[PDB]
Amino acid sequence: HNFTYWNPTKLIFGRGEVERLPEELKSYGKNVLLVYGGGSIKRSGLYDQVIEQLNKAGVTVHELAGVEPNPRVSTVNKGVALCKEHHIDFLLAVGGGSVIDCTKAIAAGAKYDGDAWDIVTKKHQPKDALPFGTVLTLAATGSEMNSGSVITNWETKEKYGWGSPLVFPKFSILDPVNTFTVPKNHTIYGMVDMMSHVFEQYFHHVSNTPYQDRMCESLLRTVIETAPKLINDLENYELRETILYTGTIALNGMLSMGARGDWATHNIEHAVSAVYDIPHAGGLAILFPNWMRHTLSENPARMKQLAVRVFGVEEAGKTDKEVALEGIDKLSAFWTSLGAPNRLADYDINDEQLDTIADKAMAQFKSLNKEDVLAILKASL
Amino acid sequence: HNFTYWNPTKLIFGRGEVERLPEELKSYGKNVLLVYGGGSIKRSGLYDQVIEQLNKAGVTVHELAGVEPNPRVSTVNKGVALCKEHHIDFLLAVGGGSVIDCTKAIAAGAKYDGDAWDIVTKKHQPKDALPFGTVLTLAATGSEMNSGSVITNWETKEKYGWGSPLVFPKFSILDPVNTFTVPKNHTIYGMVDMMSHVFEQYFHHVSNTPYQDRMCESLLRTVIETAPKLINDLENYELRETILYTGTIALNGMLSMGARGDWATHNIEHAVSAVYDIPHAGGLAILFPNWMRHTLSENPARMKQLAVRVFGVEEAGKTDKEVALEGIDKLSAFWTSLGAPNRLADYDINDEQLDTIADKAMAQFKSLNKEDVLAILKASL
Ligand SMILES: NC(=O)c1ccc[n+]([C@@H]2O[C@H](COP(=O)([O-])OP(=O)(O)OC[C@H]3O[C@@H](n4cnc5c(N)ncnc54)[C@H](OP(=O)(O)O)[C@@H]3O)[C@@H](O)[C@H]2O)c1
Ligand SMILES: NC(=O)c1ccc[n+]([C@@H]2O[C@H](COP(=O)([O-])OP(=O)(O)OC[C@H]3O[C@@H](n4cnc5c(N)ncnc54)[C@H](OP(=O)(O)O)[C@@H]3O)[C@@H](O)[C@H]2O)c1
Repeated sequence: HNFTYWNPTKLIFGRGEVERLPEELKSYGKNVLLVYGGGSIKRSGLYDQVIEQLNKAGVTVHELAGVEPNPRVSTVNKGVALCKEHHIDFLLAVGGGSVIDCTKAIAAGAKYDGDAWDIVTKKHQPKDALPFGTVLTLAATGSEMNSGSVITNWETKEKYGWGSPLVFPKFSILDPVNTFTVPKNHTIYGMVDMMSHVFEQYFHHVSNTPYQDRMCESLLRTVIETAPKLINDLENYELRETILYTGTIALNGMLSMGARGDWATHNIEHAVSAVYDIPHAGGLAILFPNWMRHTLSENPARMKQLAVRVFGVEEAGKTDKEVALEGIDKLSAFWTSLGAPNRLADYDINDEQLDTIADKAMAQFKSLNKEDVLAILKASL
Repeated sequence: HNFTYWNPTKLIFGRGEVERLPEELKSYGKNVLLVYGGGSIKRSGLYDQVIEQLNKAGVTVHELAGVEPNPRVSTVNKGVALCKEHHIDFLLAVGGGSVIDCTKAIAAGAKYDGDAWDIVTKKHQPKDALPFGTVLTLAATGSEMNSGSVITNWETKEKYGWGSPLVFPKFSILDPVNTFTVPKNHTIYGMVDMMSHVFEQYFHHVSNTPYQDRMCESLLRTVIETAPKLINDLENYELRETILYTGTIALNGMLSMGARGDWATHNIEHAVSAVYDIPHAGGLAILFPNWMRHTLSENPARMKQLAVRVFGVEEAGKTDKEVALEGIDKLSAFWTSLGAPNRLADYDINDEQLDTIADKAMAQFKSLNKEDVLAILKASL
């Protein structure tokens, strides 16, 4: 997927664009399942606005409320039952990546006569899915315009990504105002996640053009410049707009399907979230820099390039490796300066379960084995 | 369409990616109409490669050869008759924007019991279309990933753009090698056209984010830096790759659907091509800068921004209007430095038919009337 660029979701970006819902729903069925999280959309007033638009569209509404961060497969199965109960034609996901990922799993589960966990574990390949669209309230995992979904089995302590072109969103409404009330920590997590997709793309071997590299470096620089201002001024339209734009539309100009499918490359983060339920991007901030150090290429050209072009590392009097490692230091220091965690200790995680986590994570050049995962976990304590 | 970002075509980018045709054709029917132009694809060897892949796909091939630059509706109607005769399931356009635009009109015409010119003139809105894909051989009109098509009626001397979401290409294969033999003049025209889509986006009112502006400015600067090198080294892979990337994938990060639909904003170029059959982007090089001068906003902030940030105009001691107009001067001077035409005289066009051309062009704030069109034409003689 590294040479494939495919983003078929219709994006509508701007203030008040929830009012485009009736037009976008016109071609779909009238029985709509509205899927959302723990209540933030009611506190912001977005819920009432969505209901108002759904009434204007003449649709019959039922709801699945309470999707959890790191969405549970029990919640997926509950949504599937609601789809059968209410003869749902179309789903509307209003929330963040957990809500959208959950809606994708419901949309596919609705066409499968079995436990939705079979889709997550790739036991059943989806052959059909209900259509759905999104109203994004957190910038920005990419789920609002990609084909992947990451679901937790809390009973077995497993968290796995799966995907299907049948669960690309039909449309996604992207309004910076709808991200105003994302609290500080999840605003940080959203930006850590955005940046991580760009790193994943950049680290591909011999599949980036030089201009694509410039696009990625500029994106990273703009997130880095904007993030400290946003975290101290969370209801600022232009700051929220910058992060929403750079985390959504802009990335269609540089991210391959492989980078948008990078939910297949974070086994360690998944295993830690599977056991302790920490936010995915909190795991990224703790673990990804130590993964970069553990796997830094013996030709550190690509990370050297990022260190110099994004993190302003002065290479005079340094080896290329010193420059590359300094870039990783500056990345982690930047995330920490926003308030991101940088040790498992920050989430009250000690070394008690590192062996079990490594086993769960293990369930080309530089690929990891169990000792690699254990070493990265220990370095992150 | 200025707040909508929608590019559903699957893009496959890189050397040799014509070999992905069988995988992509798996999902479509086996009766394929292969559509191409005047023979450049046979001289380059691409024709034989495509035939080999179609055989590998088990496809039954029929051909429509000889699509002309500024494709004629007679060619469209001929393709429609072939679709009915041979029970065509899928079309494969191998060529440039004229071939792809023609294929779109055939794909929609194949579901319409009437003259395909009714679709071009918007008398008939397509309600269905055959699916199709492309192999792009000229960088890059955007037809390979947008929903529009510009067709000439050579009998009536008319050229009109039309569009429909039903004629987005399913997939497009983008290999820089397939553009190596584009001659110098059409290499120039492709880059003039690329740049003009970016200008169209940039000129939208209050619908660009600041980061989007930076993306557009950077794209323009890179084409400007790359174009003179490419025109003197046409079979250079990295130079062809830069122009193909900036003219295709990169633009999905900054162009709204309205900018990708800017075939509705070039009435004057269309009328001149309708009468004299000149290349569309030759018309752009001659007419677009004079349209910019004729319509320069009385708040020249946006064009001043382009003048300073893209064309490096030093604003010290100058008015904002002087700077904006100098930017337009620098744009036209740049296109001319590549070899693009800058006067209607360059195509042996005098003033004899300007009134007829203005009538053909006339068939919101700053919209043009006939006197406006005549003034721009006279300024361009
Ligand atoms: N499919 C992919 O490719 C992909 C990529 C990256 C990450 N992911 C996954 O996405 C999930 C993380 O998604 P996420 O970072 O967007 O966060 P999230 O888990 O969807 O939500 C995190 C928190 O943000 C709150 N929230 C969201 N929008 C809010 C708003 N406008 N105002 C106030 N609070 C708001 C939510 O509260 P409420 O519940 O009350 O609304 C929730 O508690 C992870 O499970 C990750 O594995 C998937
Ligand atoms: N749909 C839209 O939104 C949109 C946007 C912009 C422009 N347009 C339209 O696109 C058309 C212009 O398209 P275009 O600029 O791509 O050019 P084109 O009209 O498709 O082709 C121009 C010339 O380039 C030759 N050619 C193409 N690829 C070649 C290659 N690899 N090697 C050698 N020769 C090659 C062609 O020769 P052969 O015929 O022998 O192959 C032809 O003579 C216009 O009619 C314009 O109105 C549409």
